[PDB]
Amino acid sequence: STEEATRWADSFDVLLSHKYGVAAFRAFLKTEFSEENLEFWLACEEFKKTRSTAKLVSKAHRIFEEFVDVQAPREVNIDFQTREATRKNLQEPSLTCFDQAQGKVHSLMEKDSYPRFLRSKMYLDLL
Ligand SMILES: [Cl-]
Repeated sequence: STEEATRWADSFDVLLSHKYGVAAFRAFLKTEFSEENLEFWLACEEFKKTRSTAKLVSKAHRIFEEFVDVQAPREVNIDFQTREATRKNLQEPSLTCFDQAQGKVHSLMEKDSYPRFLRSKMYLDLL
């Protein structure tokens, strides 16, 4: 458990592979008002498990509308070109629809929030 918390510092992707790692990071992001980045990333991970093509289409539109589109309530601050590439992808949705956008939010978290998380009292109190 102390060992596991230490493991989260191996890399951002290692943190993300642990349910308690995700929960802890989620809580931290709420304190910096950026948890939408992780919510979007996790939604994309769930999206990639979709088998049904009808569900794929409806779920792609919901995720796009929530996080990516103009006026998204949980808009992620990815670059405008990636947003428009994503909008084009959504004209014929597939399992790769969000790859570029997910990649950008992953990078934002790995480079900005994750290093800050590892210096937080929230994390350090777990040893
Ligand atoms: Cl990714």
